[PDB]
Amino acid sequence: MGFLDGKRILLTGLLSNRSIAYGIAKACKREGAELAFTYVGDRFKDRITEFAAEFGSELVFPCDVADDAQIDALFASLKTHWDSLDGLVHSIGFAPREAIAGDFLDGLTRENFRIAHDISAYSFPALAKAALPMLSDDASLLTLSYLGAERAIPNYNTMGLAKAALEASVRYLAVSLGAKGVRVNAISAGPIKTLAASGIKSFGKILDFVESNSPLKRNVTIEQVGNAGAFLLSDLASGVTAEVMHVDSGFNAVVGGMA
Amino acid sequence: MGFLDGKRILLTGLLSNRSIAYGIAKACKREGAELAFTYVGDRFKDRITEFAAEFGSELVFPCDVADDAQIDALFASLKTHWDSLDGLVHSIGFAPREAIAGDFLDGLTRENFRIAHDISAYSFPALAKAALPMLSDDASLLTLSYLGAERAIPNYNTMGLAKAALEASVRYLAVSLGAKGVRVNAISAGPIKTLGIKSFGKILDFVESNSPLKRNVTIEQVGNAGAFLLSDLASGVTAEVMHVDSGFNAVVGGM
Amino acid sequence: MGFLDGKRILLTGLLSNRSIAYGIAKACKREGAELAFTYVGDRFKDRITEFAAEFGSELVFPCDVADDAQIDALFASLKTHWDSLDGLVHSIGFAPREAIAGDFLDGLTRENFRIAHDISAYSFPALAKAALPMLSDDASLLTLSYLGAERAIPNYNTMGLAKAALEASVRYLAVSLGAKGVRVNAISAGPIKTIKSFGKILDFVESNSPLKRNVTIEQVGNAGAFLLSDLASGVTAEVMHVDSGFNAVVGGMA
Amino acid sequence: MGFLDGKRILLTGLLSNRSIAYGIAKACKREGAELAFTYVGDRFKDRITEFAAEFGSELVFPCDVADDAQIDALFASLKTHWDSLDGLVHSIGFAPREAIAGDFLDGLTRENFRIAHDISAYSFPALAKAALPMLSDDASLLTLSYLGAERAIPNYNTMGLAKAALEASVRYLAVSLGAKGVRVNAISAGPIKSFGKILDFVESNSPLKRNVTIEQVGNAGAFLLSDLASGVTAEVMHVDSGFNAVVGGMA
Ligand SMILES: NC(=O)c1ccc[n+]([C@@H]2O[C@H](COP(=O)([O-])OP(=O)(O)OC[C@H]3O[C@@H](n4cnc5c(N)ncnc54)[C@H](O)[C@@H]3O)[C@@H](O)[C@H]2O)c1
Ligand SMILES: NC(=O)c1ccc[n+]([C@@H]2O[C@H](COP(=O)([O-])OP(=O)(O)OC[C@H]3O[C@@H](n4cnc5c(N)ncnc54)[C@H](O)[C@@H]3O)[C@@H](O)[C@H]2O)c1
Ligand SMILES: NC(=O)c1ccc[n+]([C@@H]2O[C@H](COP(=O)([O-])OP(=O)(O)OC[C@H]3O[C@@H](n4cnc5c(N)ncnc54)[C@H](O)[C@@H]3O)[C@@H](O)[C@H]2O)c1
Ligand SMILES: NC(=O)c1ccc[n+]([C@@H]2O[C@H](COP(=O)([O-])OP(=O)(O)OC[C@H]3O[C@@H](n4cnc5c(N)ncnc54)[C@H](O)[C@@H]3O)[C@@H](O)[C@H]2O)c1
Repeated sequence: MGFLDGKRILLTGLLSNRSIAYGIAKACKREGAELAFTYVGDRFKDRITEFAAEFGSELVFPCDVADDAQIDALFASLKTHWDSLDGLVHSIGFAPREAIAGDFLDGLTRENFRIAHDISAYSFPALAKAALPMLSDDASLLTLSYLGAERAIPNYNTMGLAKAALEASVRYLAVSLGAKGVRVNAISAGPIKTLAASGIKSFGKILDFVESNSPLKRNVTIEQVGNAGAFLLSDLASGVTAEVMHVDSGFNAVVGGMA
Repeated sequence: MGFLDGKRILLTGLLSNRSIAYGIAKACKREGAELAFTYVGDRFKDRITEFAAEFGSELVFPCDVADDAQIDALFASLKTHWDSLDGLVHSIGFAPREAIAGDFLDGLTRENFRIAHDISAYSFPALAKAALPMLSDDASLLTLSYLGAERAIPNYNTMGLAKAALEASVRYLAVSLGAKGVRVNAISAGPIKTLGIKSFGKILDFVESNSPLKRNVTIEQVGNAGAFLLSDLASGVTAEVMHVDSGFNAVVGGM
Repeated sequence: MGFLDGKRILLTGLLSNRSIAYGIAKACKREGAELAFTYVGDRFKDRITEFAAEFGSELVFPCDVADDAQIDALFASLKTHWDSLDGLVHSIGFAPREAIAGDFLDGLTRENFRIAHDISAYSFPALAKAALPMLSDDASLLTLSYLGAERAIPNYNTMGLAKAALEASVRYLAVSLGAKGVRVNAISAGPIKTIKSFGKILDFVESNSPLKRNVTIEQVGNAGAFLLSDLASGVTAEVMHVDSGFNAVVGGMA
Repeated sequence: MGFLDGKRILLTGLLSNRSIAYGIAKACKREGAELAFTYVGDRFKDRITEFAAEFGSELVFPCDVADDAQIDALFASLKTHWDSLDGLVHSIGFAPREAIAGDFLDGLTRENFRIAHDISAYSFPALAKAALPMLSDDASLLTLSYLGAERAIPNYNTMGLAKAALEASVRYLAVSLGAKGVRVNAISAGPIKSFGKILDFVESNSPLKRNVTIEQVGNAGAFLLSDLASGVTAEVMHVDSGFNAVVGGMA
C-alpha cells in the first residue's frame, strides 16, 4: 500500500550504496515499486546484479549512454520483461577531470565540452526518446542536477554548462511528452557527504560551507533526495512537471558567507 | 502507516470543499495527521466545525489575521490542546475587487495596496512568529502563491505584488527558522476550475490548451504536493517555491 | 550631442553627493538632460535647491510619498514648467531600523511591514499613476532594487519583501504603460561603499564578485542614464544587475 | 566623442543588413569604435569586405568556429593589425534544421545535439580563450541568446538547450576573466511560417506591443561593450520589448 505500489521503474547510475540512485532505489522499493537497473561495462554486471537482488530484482541491462547501440537496445530488451515502463531515473554525469577543476578557460577544450554535454545532458532526452514506445501514459521521468547550472560555483566549470542544458531539456521534454500524460522533472540536489567525497578537499569545503550557511544548517542525505525522487516519480506528484526541485537544505535561496 | 502519521497540523483558509485547503486537509488526514482549523467571524463557526468533524477534529479557533490579538490568542488557545505544532498551512489571501481586475493602475490605491499586502503577505510570517514558541524542531510551514508573482498576468495586478513579497517571506522565514530545523515553503498552484468570471474562464481554457500536461490541476494534486512538503519525506526541502501547475510556468504558451 | 539630449527627467531621493540619485543625475546631465528634483520636508528645501543649482536646475518640489496630497500636487506643479515628462527616477526606500537588522522575525511587526512596503514599493507605481497624464509617449521610469529581493541576505529582512514587491510592480507597470510606449525598469545595484555588518558585506562582495570590486554610483549612474534613454528603447520590465556580477556567483566556498 | 571612441571591436555573424551583428556594428561605429569582422567560406569574402568598407574597415578574417585551427589563426592574424582587442561580439548560432522544427524528440540525435552545442555554445568561450592573450584588461565580450533558454518555446527545441549552456558560459566566463578586468554579458534578444506566428504573438502580447529591431539590440550591445557598462558583468539582458516578463495570450 506504498505510494508507488506496482510502479515499474528503471534506475541508471547505481554504482554503490552511496550513489544518489541507491537512495532513490531504497525509497521507491519501500513504497512498493518494482525495480530494474542499468550498468556500464560487463565488468560491473556481477556487482549491479548483487544490488538488484538487494531490491528483489533480477532485471539488469547494459547502457553506456555514449553508445547509440546500447541506448537503442535497452528498451527493446526491457520490453521482453515489462509491457510498459512507469518511471525512469537518470542519475548520470561525467566531465574530464581538468574541465571541473581550477580555471574555467584553462580546462576548456572542444572535446572536454563535447564529452560533458554528451554524457551529462544529451543522454537524458536520448533515453526518453528510446523509451517512449513503451512508456505508460502516466509515466514519470526524473533527472538530477546541481546549483552550478544556475550560478557560477568554484571548480564546477564545464559541468555547469552541461547541467544548464540538462535543466532546459527537462522543459522541452515535458512539452514533447506531456500531451500523452508523461511528466518530466529534475531534482537540483545539494552536495552529499560520503567517505570518498569528503576526502576530496575542495568538495569538503563546499560541504562545510553549506552546513554553515544553508537555512537548515545541514547537508542533505541520499535518503532525503531519495524521498523527494520517489515523490516526483509517484502519482502524488501528478500535478508537477517541467520542475527543477531543489533538495539542498535551502542553500540555493540564500547569499551565504557574509554574516 | 501514512507518511504524516502523528503529525499535528493547523490549517487556515478552509472555506469550502473546493478550497485548496480542503484538498490539503483531505490528503493530510489520509496520511494520518491530526488537524486543527481556523475561521474568520462567529458566523462561520458552525461551517468550520462541520469541516473539522469531517476530518475527525474538534479543534477550531477564530483568527482574523487583520488583528494582532487574534493571532496571539490563536496559539495561546491551541497550546492548551497540543504541546507542539508540526505543521501550518497558510491559505489566506485578499485584495479589494478593483485591485485584481482591469488595468493595474486603475485599481491601484494606497489602501488597496495596504490591505492586499497586510492580508496576503504579512499574515504568513506573522502567524509563523506567533507559532514559534510551540513549533516542533521538525515543523513545516506551507503557504500558497501564484505565477503572477513571477511574471505579469492579466488582472492579477496588485495581488502579483503581494505574492512576490509572500514568496520573499518564504526565504527569509526559512533562514530565521531553519537553524531550529523548521522548514518553510510555498506551492505556486495553477488555477482551479470551479463553477465564473469570463476572464478566469479564459485563463482556465488557456492553461488547458498550453500547459505541458494539457490539463488544469486539481485540489487533489495540490493537496498531495502540500502533504508531501508538510511531511518528513520533504526534510531536505526548504525555502522552495514548488510549482504545481501542470508545467504551465515553464513554457511560453499561445504561439 | 549626449544621448539624453533634451530629455526632461525628475529624480527623487537625492540626499547627498553619495546618493545613487546623485550619480544618476550627474550621468543624465552629462548626456544633455534637463533635471528636476523632489525633497522630503521643508527642512531639506534649501539643501535640495543647492544640489539642483549644481545641475543647472531651479526645479525643486516637495514630495513625501507617504502623503497622497503631495504626490498629486507634485505633478500639477511640474506641469507648470514642463508640458511633458520624459523620465522618472525612483530612488526611495525606508524601513524602521529594527526591521532591517538582526533576525527577520525579531524585527517583524505589522506597522514595520506596512511602512516598509508603503514607502519602498507602493510609492513607485503611485508616482507613475500620478505622472501618467503628462508622461511623454516614450517616457522611461526607473527604480532601484537590491539582490535581497531575489535571495535571502543577512539583515535585509523586511526590506527584502518590499523589494520583491517593487520588482513585481516593475512588470505590472510595464504592461500597464507599455501600449502608450512608456518603459519601466529597475536597477538591482550592489552595495555602495559610503555599520559592521555592512562592511562585512562590502568586503565579501569585493572578494567574491567576478570583477573583484564594489560598484560606484558612477557605474550605477551610467546604467541608469542608459535605461532612461532611447538607447534602451527595446528594454522594459527588466531588472538589470549593476553589481560587478555578484548576483551570478556562489561566493565564499574557496 | 562617442562612448566607444577608439575601442577596437571584432564582430562575428554579420551575414547581411538584417543580421543582429549589423545593428551592433552600426551602433558601435556611430559611437567611435574601430571594427573588424569574421566570415565563413571563401565565397563570402567579397560580401563581408563590402560591409567592412561601409564601416570604414579593411579588416576581415575567415573563421568557421567548428575548426580549432581557424579560431587560432583568427587571433594570430588579428594580432598583426591590433596589439590588443577591446571588444568581441559573438553572434553565431546553428543547429540542423530538423532539430529546430517540429517536435523536440523527432529532431533529437546525438550528432544534431553535438553540432548545436558545438557551434552555438562552445564557440563563445572557445573564442574568449583564444583571444585572451591579446584582450585589453578592460575588454568586454558579448553574446546573443534567446528566451527559449529559460522557458520552452515551440520549435526552438535543441537550440533551447544550447542557449541555456551559452548563458551558463557567460557566468563562468565572467568569473574566469573578471579578476583581469574583462566583462562578459549576453543580450537575450526578441525575435527579429511558424516564425511569423511568433512575431505576431510578440507584437500583440509584449508590454510595448511591438517587436524589437536590430537597431535596438545594437544600441544595447554598444552599451554593454562600453565603459558605461563597467559595473555590469555575468548579466543576461533582455532586449525584447518586455516579452520575457509576461504571460501573454490570456487577455
Ligand atoms: N553527488 C552529489 O553530491 C550531487 C549533487 C547534485 C547533483 N548530483 C547529480 O546526481 C547524479 C548522480 O551523482 P552521484 O551523486 O551518484 O555521483 P556521480 O556524479 O559521481 O555519479 C555519476 C554517475 O554517472 C554514471 N555514468 C558515467 N558515465 C556514464 C556512461 N557513459 N553511461 C552511463 N552512466 C554513466 C556513473 O556510473 C555514475 O553512477 C549526477 O547526475 C550528478 O551530477 C550529484
Ligand atoms: N484558487 C486558485 O486558483 C489559486 C491558485 C494559486 C494560488 N492560490 C492561493 O491559494 C490560497 C487559497 O486559495 P483558494 O483556492 O482556497 O481560494 P481563495 O483565493 O478564495 O482563498 C482566500 C482565503 O483567505 C481567507 N481569508 C481572507 N481574508 C482573511 C482574513 N482577514 N483573515 C483570515 N483569513 C482570511 C479566506 O477565508 C479564504 O479561505 C490563497 O492564498 C490563494 O491566493 C489559489
Ligand atoms: N545604497 C546602496 O548600497 C543600495 C544598493 C542597492 C539598492 N539601493 C536602493 O537604491 C535607492 C537609493 O538608495 P541610496 O543608496 O541612495 O540610499 P538610501 O537607501 O538610504 O536612500 C533612501 C532614499 O529614500 C528617500 N525617502 C525615504 N523616505 C521617504 C519618504 N517618506 N518620501 C520620499 N522619499 C523618501 C530618502 O530621502 C533617500 O533619498 C533605494 O531604493 C535603495 O534601497 C541602494
Ligand atoms: N534572429 C532572431 O530572431 C534572434 C533572436 C534572439 C537571439 N538570436 C541570436 O542572435 C545571433 C544572431 O542571429 P541573427 O538574427 O543574426 O540570425 P541567425 O540566427 O540566423 O545567425 C546565426 C549566425 O551564425 C553564423 N554561423 C553559423 N555557423 C557558423 C560557423 N560554423 N562559424 C561561424 N559563424 C557561424 C552565421 O553566419 C550567422 O550569421 C544568434 O546567436 C541567434 O541565435 C537571434
